[PDB]
Amino acid sequence: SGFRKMAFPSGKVEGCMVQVTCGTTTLNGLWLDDVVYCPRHVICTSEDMLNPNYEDLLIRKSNHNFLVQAGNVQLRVIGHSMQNCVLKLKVDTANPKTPKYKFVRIQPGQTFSVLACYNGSPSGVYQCAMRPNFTIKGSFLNGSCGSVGFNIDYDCVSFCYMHHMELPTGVHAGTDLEGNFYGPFVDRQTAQAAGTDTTITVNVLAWLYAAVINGDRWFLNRFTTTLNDFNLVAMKYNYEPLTQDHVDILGPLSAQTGIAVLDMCASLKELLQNGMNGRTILGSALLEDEFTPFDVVRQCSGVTF
Amino acid sequence: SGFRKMAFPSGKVEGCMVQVTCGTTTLNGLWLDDVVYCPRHVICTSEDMLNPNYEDLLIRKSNHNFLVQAGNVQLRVIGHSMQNCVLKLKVDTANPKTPKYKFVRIQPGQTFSVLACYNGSPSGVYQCAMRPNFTIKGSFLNGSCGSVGFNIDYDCVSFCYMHHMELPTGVHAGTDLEGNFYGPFVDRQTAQAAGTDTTITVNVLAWLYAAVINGDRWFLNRFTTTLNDFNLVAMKYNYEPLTQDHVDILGPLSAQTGIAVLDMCASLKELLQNGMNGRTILGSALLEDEFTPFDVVRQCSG
Ligand SMILES: O=C(Nc1cncc2ccccc12)[C@]1(O)CCOc2ccc(Cl)cc21
Ligand SMILES: O=C(Nc1cncc2ccccc12)[C@]1(O)CCOc2ccc(Cl)cc21
Repeated sequence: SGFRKMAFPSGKVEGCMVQVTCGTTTLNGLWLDDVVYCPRHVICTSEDMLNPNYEDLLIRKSNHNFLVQAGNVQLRVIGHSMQNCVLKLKVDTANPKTPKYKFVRIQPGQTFSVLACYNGSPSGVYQCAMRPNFTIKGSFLNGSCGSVGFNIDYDCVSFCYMHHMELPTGVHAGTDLEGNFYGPFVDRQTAQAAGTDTTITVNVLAWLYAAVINGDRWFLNRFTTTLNDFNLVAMKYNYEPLTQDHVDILGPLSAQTGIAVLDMCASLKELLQNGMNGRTILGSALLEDEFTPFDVVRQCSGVTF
Repeated sequence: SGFRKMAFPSGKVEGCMVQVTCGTTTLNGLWLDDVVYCPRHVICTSEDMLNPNYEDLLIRKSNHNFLVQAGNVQLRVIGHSMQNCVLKLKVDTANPKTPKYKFVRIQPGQTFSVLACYNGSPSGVYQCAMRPNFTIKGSFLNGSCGSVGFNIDYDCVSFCYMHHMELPTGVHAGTDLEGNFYGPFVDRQTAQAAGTDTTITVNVLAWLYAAVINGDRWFLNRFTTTLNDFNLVAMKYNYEPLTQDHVDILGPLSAQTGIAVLDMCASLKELLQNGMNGRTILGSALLEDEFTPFDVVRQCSG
């Protein structure tokens, strides 16, 4: 029993964290094979960050300008190239701790674990969701840039995020491991604002199934709804529309608990229109949306890595 | 900015997780140097359930009865001994991934990361607090026994918990790494009940300081209180009494935010009286008590 926000074991990723220094800027890099990946803004000064020409800045850099440190060993940079907003530093040594990995771009609503680092040293691991507005509600201080988001599939690390910046509202923006930002963000010191956030509906439903699996049933009701009627109500409360794909992925939980997806949707509909009435679900007074249907199955069935 | 429930990176602990099998029971062990630590209840059969005599059961076991598996390598048990509720299996190989470590017994309110394992394989990492009633509100299925709780301050792993059992209410009980249980619990299937849980008051205050550091100030008020008046109100909401030690540990946060401890205590009294009025503090509609004063400083200041 029990339900917790659970991150993937971070060991396979800790073996890849290195420190990258360029001039006065120090941030984190991901050392996979003979390449170190890090945000390209490591090459920026104060004037540069305001209106940067990264192609122009990188062309002026030499390999000896980048100081890469893996533990207490300096790695020698033998090449540099840029792929979108990520800088790729070719090193002479292949990381012997390189796990089986893949670079994956995730969709909003999907979850992943974040290994927060400072000076190439991992300090914390937390689980979070890629918000529908493409920000992550992370916990990052200055120096955390280059920290990565990942999932583990069997024994394969799927790298899906690299931290680049903090928006004025305290939320965070970053890119996939190919340098493409999630969201309408740019890596420059400029007025940027995250769009209005919405609730990840399929995740709330998955978390309601986790509550039923844990014996919390007070919110269940006799009612069912149509997917269209549910979406009309949910959109009114800033909830993401639920697609047929979401109903399908919720199938195993629906079969395990004996509560159809549209039956759980009628409970969610009532929870939205009437509130929780001083009651809690899994010790929470708010509907949780950072557990996907796969996360709930993985936790309530004990899948190991 | 931002505030999250954050676990320590689990890598240093993953390299120590092994699978221990005795008869039909399979659980997890912690392989440090040439010793594998695991709950002693791995030696229990269906008859040694309510009233097992572990000294008697262990004496009947031979080294070849314990099957230790580290990945796809069977480790050879060359000795066995019991220290309280933990079994120590001496193996013929020192774990090369053994980190710098220490065994630490924690107090209620202390937080730690849990590496939940099944069959010696880590499946997730989450963050816990030792509840004032000595249970932990974990997430564990059958087979999770032997999973460990830890803190990583600097290069050193402080092992503070080993999972042994699930109480009838879904909460969990375990021991430190010397086999001493936290709480009035025994490793028997006899009727056991956790005492009524209470909120870790010093941790809520630490979390309110984290919210102020993150710009959430709506709950602040012009009031201060005496420590005694605050404790009288808090106790009515099943909150732990706040001691002078707790006021002292909250000193740095009080200095950083400019809000005295007793001033924040008055804000906490008001929150207990009114509720949140549809507002959240750090994205939460309930007062969070699983962040210690030390966690808040580490996460907010660095
Ligand atoms: O956001 C940044 N860094 C941080 C990233 N995460 C969390 C933080 C928390 C506290 C301070 C800084 C943080 C910047 O390096 C600072 C200046 O503005 C930009 C603008 C664009 C870019 Cl791509 C980076 C940065
Ligand atoms: O609680 C146990 N195991 C579990 C431990 N964690 C989580 C679980 C979840 C679902 C079922 C079982 C769980 C026992 O091994 C069996 C039951 O009685 C006792 C009694 C005493 C002891 Cl020291 C262990 C156990």
